[PDB]
Amino acid sequence: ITHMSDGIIATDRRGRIRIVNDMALKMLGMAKEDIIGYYMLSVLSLEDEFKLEEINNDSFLLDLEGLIARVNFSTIVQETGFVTGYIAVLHDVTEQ
Ligand SMILES: [Zn+2]
Repeated sequence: ITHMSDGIIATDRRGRIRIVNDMALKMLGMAKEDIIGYYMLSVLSLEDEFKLEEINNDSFLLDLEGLIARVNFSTIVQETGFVTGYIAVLHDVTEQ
């Protein structure tokens, strides 16, 4: 489940970030101009212990000062079945 206060990142099929909201920028402590175009998993420092193909029901703890945040992933799929992209949802751990 997603909330209004969550960070959101969306990518193309190759995992490059195309959309990121201001809350995600706040949580990551980055500027948009330094995020767009780059690989999501790399931006999140999950580069090794995870890859796109594998996106699962599990939430994960993200290193962030700042916070920790918990993140869950999903795929963007067409009717043809084809995965056209990916979404990360970043939750403040003290959400509630
Ligand atoms: Zn949330």
